Amino acid sequence: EPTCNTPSNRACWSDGFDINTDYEVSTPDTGVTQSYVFNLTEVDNWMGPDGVVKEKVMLINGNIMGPNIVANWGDTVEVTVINNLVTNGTSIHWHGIHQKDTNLHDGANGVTECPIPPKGGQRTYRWRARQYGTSWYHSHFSAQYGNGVVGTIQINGPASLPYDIDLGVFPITDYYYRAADDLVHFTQNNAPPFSDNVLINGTAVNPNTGEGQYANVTLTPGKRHRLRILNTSTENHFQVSLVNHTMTVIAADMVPVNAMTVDSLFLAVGQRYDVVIDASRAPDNYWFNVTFGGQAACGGSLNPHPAAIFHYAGAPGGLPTDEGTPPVDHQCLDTLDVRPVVPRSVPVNSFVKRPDNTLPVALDLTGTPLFVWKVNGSDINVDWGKPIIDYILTGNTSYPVSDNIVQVDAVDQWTYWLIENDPEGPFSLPHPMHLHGHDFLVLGRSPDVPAASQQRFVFDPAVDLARLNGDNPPRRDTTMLPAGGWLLLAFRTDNPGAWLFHCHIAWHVSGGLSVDFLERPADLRQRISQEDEDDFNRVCDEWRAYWPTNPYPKIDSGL
Amino acid sequence: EPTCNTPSNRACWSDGFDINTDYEVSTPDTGVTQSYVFNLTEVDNWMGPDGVVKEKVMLINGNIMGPNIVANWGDTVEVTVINNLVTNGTSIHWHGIHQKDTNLHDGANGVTECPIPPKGGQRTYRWRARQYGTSWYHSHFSAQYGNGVVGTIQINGPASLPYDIDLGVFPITDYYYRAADDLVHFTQNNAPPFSDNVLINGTAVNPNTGEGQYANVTLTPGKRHRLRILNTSTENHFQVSLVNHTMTVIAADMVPVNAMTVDSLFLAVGQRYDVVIDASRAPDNYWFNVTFGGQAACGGSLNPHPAAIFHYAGAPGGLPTDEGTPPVDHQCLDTLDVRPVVPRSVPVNSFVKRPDNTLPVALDLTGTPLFVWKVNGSDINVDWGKPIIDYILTGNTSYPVSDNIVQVDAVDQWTYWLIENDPEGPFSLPHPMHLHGHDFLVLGRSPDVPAASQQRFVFDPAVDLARLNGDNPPRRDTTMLPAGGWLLLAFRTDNPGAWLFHCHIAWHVSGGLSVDFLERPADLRQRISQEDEDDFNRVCDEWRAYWPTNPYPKIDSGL
Ligand SMILES: *[C@@H]1O[C@H](CO)[C@@H](O[C@@H]2O[C@H](CO)[C@@H](O[C@@H]3O[C@H](CO[C@H]4O[C@H](CO)[C@@H](O)[C@H](O)[C@@H]4O)[C@@H](O)[C@H](O)[C@@H]3O)[C@H](O)[C@H]2NC(C)=O)[C@H](O)[C@H]1NC(C)=O
Ligand SMILES: *[C@@H]1O[C@H](CO)[C@@H](O[C@@H]2O[C@H](CO)[C@@H](O[C@@H]3O[C@H](CO[C@H]4O[C@H](CO)[C@@H](O)[C@H](O)[C@@H]4O)[C@@H](O)[C@H](O)[C@@H]3O)[C@H](O)[C@H]2NC(C)=O)[C@H](O)[C@H]1NC(C)=O
Ligand SMILES: *[C@@H]1O[C@H](CO)[C@@H](O[C@@H]2O[C@H](CO)[C@@H](O[C@@H]3O[C@H](CO)[C@@H](O)[C@H](O)[C@@H]3O)[C@H](O)[C@H]2NC(C)=O)[C@H](O)[C@H]1NC(C)=O
Ligand SMILES: *[C@@H]1O[C@H](CO)[C@@H](O[C@@H]2O[C@H](CO)[C@@H](O[C@@H]3O[C@H](CO)[C@@H](O)[C@H](O)[C@@H]3O)[C@H](O)[C@H]2NC(C)=O)[C@H](O)[C@H]1NC(C)=O
Ligand SMILES: *[C@@H]1O[C@H](CO)[C@@H](O[C@@H]2O[C@H](CO)[C@@H](O)[C@H](O)[C@H]2NC(C)=O)[C@H](O)[C@H]1NC(C)=O
Ligand SMILES: *[C@@H]1O[C@H](CO)[C@@H](O[C@@H]2O[C@H](CO)[C@@H](O)[C@H](O)[C@H]2NC(C)=O)[C@H](O)[C@H]1NC(C)=O
Ligand SMILES: *[C@@H]1O[C@H](CO)[C@@H](O[C@@H]2O[C@H](CO)[C@@H](O)[C@H](O)[C@H]2NC(C)=O)[C@H](O)[C@H]1NC(C)=O
Ligand SMILES: *[C@@H]1O[C@H](CO)[C@@H](O[C@@H]2O[C@H](CO)[C@@H](O)[C@H](O)[C@H]2NC(C)=O)[C@H](O)[C@H]1NC(C)=O
Ligand SMILES: *[C@@H]1O[C@H](CO)[C@@H](O[C@@H]2O[C@H](CO)[C@@H](O)[C@H](O)[C@H]2NC(C)=O)[C@H](O)[C@H]1NC(C)=O
Ligand SMILES: COc1cc(Oc2c(OC)cccc2OC)cc(OC)c1O
Ligand SMILES: *[C@@H]1O[C@H](CO)[C@@H](O)[C@H](O)[C@H]1NC(C)=O
Ligand SMILES: *[C@@H]1O[C@H](CO)[C@@H](O)[C@H](O)[C@H]1NC(C)=O
Ligand SMILES: *[C@@H]1O[C@H](CO)[C@@H](O)[C@H](O)[C@H]1NC(C)=O
Ligand SMILES: *[C@@H]1O[C@H](CO)[C@@H](O)[C@H](O)[C@H]1NC(C)=O
Ligand SMILES: *[C@@H]1O[C@H](CO)[C@@H](O)[C@H](O)[C@H]1NC(C)=O
Ligand SMILES: [Cl-]
Ligand SMILES: [Cl-]
Ligand SMILES: [Cu+2]
Ligand SMILES: [Cu+2]
Ligand SMILES: [Cu+2]
Ligand SMILES: [Cu+2]
Ligand SMILES: [Cu+2]
Ligand SMILES: [Cu+2]
Ligand SMILES: [Cu+2]
Ligand SMILES: [Cu+2]
Repeated sequence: EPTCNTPSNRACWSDGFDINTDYEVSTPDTGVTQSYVFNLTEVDNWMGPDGVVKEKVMLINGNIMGPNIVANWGDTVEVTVINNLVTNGTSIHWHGIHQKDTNLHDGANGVTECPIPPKGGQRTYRWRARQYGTSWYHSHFSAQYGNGVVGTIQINGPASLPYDIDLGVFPITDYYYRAADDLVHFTQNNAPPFSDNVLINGTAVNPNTGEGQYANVTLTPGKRHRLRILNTSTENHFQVSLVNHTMTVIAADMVPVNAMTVDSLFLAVGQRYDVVIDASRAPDNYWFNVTFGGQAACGGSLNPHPAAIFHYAGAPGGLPTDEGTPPVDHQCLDTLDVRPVVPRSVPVNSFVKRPDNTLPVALDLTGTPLFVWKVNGSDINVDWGKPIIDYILTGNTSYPVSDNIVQVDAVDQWTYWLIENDPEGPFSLPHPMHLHGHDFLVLGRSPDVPAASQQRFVFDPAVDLARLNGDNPPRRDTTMLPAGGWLLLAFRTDNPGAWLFHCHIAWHVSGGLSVDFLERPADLRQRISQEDEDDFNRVCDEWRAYWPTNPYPKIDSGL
Repeated sequence: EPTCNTPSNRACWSDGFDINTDYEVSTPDTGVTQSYVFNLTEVDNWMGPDGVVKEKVMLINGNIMGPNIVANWGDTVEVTVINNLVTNGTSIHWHGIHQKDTNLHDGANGVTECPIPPKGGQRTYRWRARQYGTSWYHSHFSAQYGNGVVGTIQINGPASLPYDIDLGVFPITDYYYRAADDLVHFTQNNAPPFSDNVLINGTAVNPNTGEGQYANVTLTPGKRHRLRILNTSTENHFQVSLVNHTMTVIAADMVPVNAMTVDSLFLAVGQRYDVVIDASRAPDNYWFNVTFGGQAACGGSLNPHPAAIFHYAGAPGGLPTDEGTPPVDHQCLDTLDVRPVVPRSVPVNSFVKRPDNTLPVALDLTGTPLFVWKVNGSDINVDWGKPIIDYILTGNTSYPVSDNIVQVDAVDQWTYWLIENDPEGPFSLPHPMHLHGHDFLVLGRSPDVPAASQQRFVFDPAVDLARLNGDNPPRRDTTMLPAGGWLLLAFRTDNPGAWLFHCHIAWHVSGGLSVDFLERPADLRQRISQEDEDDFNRVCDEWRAYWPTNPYPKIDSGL
């Protein structure tokens, strides 16, 4: 609970807690639990928000998105998930929530848990809100979240700028009429489709029929509004802009940053930005536009102009009349100009590329199916019925090759990872890389070039060491791996657990694009509570009893 | 020679010859020959127009482009080509010149001739200018034209609008620092690169160093100017526009059309447009912008804003100050709104899709090299030392499978061709299809959609017959096959000969994307003069003697 967070002083929170507190090591002790129940159901012939009926969706509590989780910094969040799907298992991952010493609540099926079985299986997740800001949750059972198993998280806390009104969450997502499993199958042998539409806060107009509605955000004239923008897509990467208005970024993913004013923002799959918008213009209706850059390298939609309306209270109704100017093309790249409020510094002039710190991403066309993604020579394929944690609990170190284990034994040390984007392959695509259990530092990437140009870069220390930044670089949970290039990341090994690190494009992680960082496995075993172990075993027993009865095969990585 | 062609009456030409004359069957007898000599040399470490030195170019008469060929309607054009290259053969194709009953002058090596050998080989081409308008010529010896063996053709004649000043030719081309053979090799196993620059009428500024010059066109205030725009690229497809001005199309390729005013034009590789521009704006300097659409599906450049300067005579010098607005995205499609002055009419209701009128294009990834393009199951591969004409002249009908012969015996009849763009492949690209020996009618294509959307269409008579147009449809020599879709063309068998029909993206035809229409072969043999036969055999004898001594292999289709 806050005691001194006001519109003119958003920096403050409570005694000993403010915007400069190192939230990674210090958390308010509130004693409060916010609980939720997620009832997952399978709905056929569901009428979506743009008027088109979908074959099948999988919904939490009967809505397009699950409950908007809301709590205060230091609260505990507890969610009982009840799987009433017909065939699919499920596992809810809390994206952006680092699960400090709570790895078994990460929701990574095949890694930290077996899936919750259908026809009534249940599991209760319980995690501490040790970071404030805007995050989201979604199923990690193959590409199930593309069917509807997705929602938002708002953990309240201090901010790096004053503002008057918190508009709350604003999820933006691609929308397909085909079901997720259909699309996984299709993308195994075909380039992925454009989205049929892009929903903004749950709604959109159909570009063909005009059915549906624009999201409509009412701004209070003269007021400063915090808007929490998310990209909850399966594939599309968005540029966003508001006609005649700037946006001032105050957080990236769940990391507060120094205020940064911009005309447009790029959001990768899984990324979030908290912005402050001043309703300082003439009262009127203004378009909030979703647009695509990078010449389709990171998505497109069959709706040519997905948009929301921002309406000044007391202005006339109807639609905006100013179409605006197109934003700069972001070329499928997130900005590296954001600077966290609470700083980190690491050396970069000692980095040496080696097999054991390099992660070569490659598209392998030689097998079946056609599109298989490999990291360091292997496409990930996890065992839903024998998760990595089962090996840990049984003291078995014979991890299958397909689990793509990268064991990291270093204790609370900075570790450096060079990710290489198929620089020798026939073609390369941008990939939104996402790390569980940690924020990483973005130390640098290959030079910014047009995303579709097929220019390639291999890390060359004689030119590239000088291009790295270890002095409070961007810190977050998702960032772009440039088409044909490389990305250098660091994270500190402060959190024993098995942590996925994967491209967040659904089709690609389905197709194998992940590794699993096994961080300090010796320490992990000691820190698993009897309750967590017992419940892990309970759910695994039920899943293993269920699986033989499933009418459908597993067709992908499981992730 | 014209006798009544004036600025106020461009429709007139001479007695019995005007804009309405069927130029496909009636030609002025002028008795004039315009002759040229093309001396091809190989130049290492050549300074190009943007300040960058290229490893190797292949030039006609020591210049970036060969002679502008200029003649009148009904003149004869004669060109002696002398091949002073070190290793390569050569063969000059006159793109847009239909070569009516002069098939052996078409310059298609492996089809209508053997290549002219290096170290001083020579051959004289002679053709009747039976069409007026703007065309171009280029080597057809693999992708050699990408090294510099390229130039323009202007055959004067009447026009569909009055105008004051003929500004002449304005070729626009992609420009690569890498030589053509290196790019063929690269594109056999890799997606093609963006161009390093785009030259406009021979020049460009370097996007990195600022070296070079903008093309500078001086407009006479209040005057109507004809500008002859061409795309002489190896791969890039261009959108063009002039800030604050419209352009009125008066011809498409070599076909005069009813005046059509537009804000921007899409030019496929090998396409031409004659436009009339009125200098009716405020006297100033205006940008002529080259832009890319279709989400990089039909090319891009590492120069983000290639442009030329249009200067009003009497205005200040220096650079334009208005950046203007981006044109409509043409989505890699030429317009089907053009309507030829001299009409043609064919039935479309009666078309039935059959194997013998369908040309399925496919990318085959299963062989060596990776990218091989096949039409109706076969990647074309010509024999430079045994051209199709050699088979004709020796009465040999055992054409190799790889010559992709489509024999068309119909005498002077309309023939209908459905080209299908790999609708069941994993990934499809737009292709600029070009026919030798004829203009074709563009009867229809699959629905216009975003080029990178990967939406696929298979011809369906129940919906598509109604979407065809046989009432004076666009008529020209090059048009776009839509990504993932289909294109229906028609041509009349009025010209016996062996005629290539191929994608004009150099990398694609090199990789096999062509067929060879063998039109009325019996009539063809009857029509070959003893002079044409003796000279064909002469060059073949020389080429065949040369080839065993060549130090390099043939690594592609030969075309
Ligand atoms: C999780 O639950 C999902 C929802 O029930 C399961 O997805 C189903 O999985 C099966 C088996 O993989 C699919 O069946 C195959 O579908 C293809 C394509 O059929 C569809 O599309 C074509 C072409 O447009 C159309 O003609 C059909 O009407 C379908 O709409 C067929 O060709 C195959 O023969 C086969 O039937 C289902 O399509 C798929 N359903 C959906 C809605 O995604 C999934 O398997 C479950 N996962 C697990 C691990 O239990
Ligand atoms: C027509 O004349 C052309 C001009 O001489 C001939 O083109 C040459 O063809 C040869 C044989 O294929 C090429 O040699 C190959 O080059 C590749 C790639 O080398 C590249 O990379 C190195 C550095 O890594 C660089 O030094 C080069 O410049 C290239 O960029 C090699 O991997 C092969 O082993 C082989 O050497 C020539 O590169 C190519 N030259 C040019 C300028 O294009 C062509 O073969 C002639 N055609 C015929 C049929 O006679
Ligand atoms: C922001 O989003 C808005 C709303 O989607 C966009 O407005 C739309 O702009 C397009 C393109 O200019 C308009 O379509 C055009 O309609 C006219 C008919 O008047 C027609 O000439 C064209 O063929 C074209 O289809 C569309 O009317 C308009 N939508 C609405 C509801 O006003 C706007 O372009 C977006 N701005 C940016 C910078 O992305
Ligand atoms: C038509 O072609 C011209 C000439 O290439 C284009 O003008 C160029 O426009 C770009 C984009 O606005 C300018 O680049 C920008 O410059 C500013 C200021 O230096 C810089 O802050 C940006 O980072 C960016 O580099 C460029 O100055 C300008 N070129 C010149 C010589 O004036 C124009 O955009 C084209 N128009 C269309 C519709 O394509
Ligand atoms: C996003 O859409 C939701 C719809 O759920 C909006 O939340 C509703 O807002 C209206 C008006 O303020 C209230 O009557 C409802 O009680 C709200 N519903 C819920 C479930 O919270 C929300 O305002 C939208 N966000 C923005 C920024 O416009
Ligand atoms: C967006 O929402 C607002 C409600 O906040 C609507 O604004 C009202 O519009 C009506 C007329 O349409 C006016 O009578 C009211 O006075 C407006 N209220 C406020 C608070 O300003 C607006 O119409 C909505 N826009 C759309 C497209 O539905
Ligand atoms: C990627 O795979 C290679 C194997 O090809 C790994 O390289 C080995 O790493 C181990 C452990 O550090 C060393 O003991 C060996 O010397 C390496 N073998 C070779 C052939 O170099 C590499 O560690 C893997 N990288 C990651 C990050 O997982
Ligand atoms: C484009 O060409 C025109 C015509 O040569 C140049 O126009 C001259 O500009 C100078 C000033 O630089 C004047 O003194 C002349 O009187 C102009 N001539 C005419 C006929 O208008 C122009 O400078 C060139 N532009 C560029 C960018 O070099
Ligand atoms: C494409 O290839 C197919 C297969 O070789 C050709 O189809 C044959 O055409 C002949 C002549 O009409 C028929 O007698 C055969 O029945 C066809 N065979 C099959 C398997 O259908 C077809 O003609 C080729 N098309 C073109 C345009 O060259
Ligand atoms: C791996 O699957 C894909 C294939 C694509 O198609 C190709 C392409 O198009 C951009 C260019 C070159 C090769 C491609 O693969 C067949 C494009 C994709 O991007 C959305 C893509 O994800
Ligand atoms: C889940 O929701 C369905 C549909 O509303 C309902 O019938 C069922 O009882 C719910 N089950 C649980 C455990 O909440
Ligand atoms: C250890 O795990 C491997 C791989 O799953 C398995 O085959 C083996 O039997 C396990 N051993 C024990 C003792 O559990
Ligand atoms: C061709 O040009 C070269 C270089 O200019 C010259 O030396 C040579 O003599 C010319 N050959 C002929 C036959 O024109
Ligand atoms: C093109 O360049 C040529 C030669 O450099 C020049 O004579 C001609 O005027 C230019 N054409 C135009 C339209 O500017
Ligand atoms: C046709 O040409 C091939 C290749 O040169 C030859 O082997 C064959 O004998 C020729 N047949 C006839 C009928 O001349
Ligand atoms: Cl996470
Ligand atoms: Cl031609
Ligand atoms: Cu996620
Ligand atoms: Cu996550
Ligand atoms: Cu990816
Ligand atoms: Cu994940
Ligand atoms: Cu050509
Ligand atoms: Cu041609
Ligand atoms: Cu092509
Ligand atoms: Cu050709």
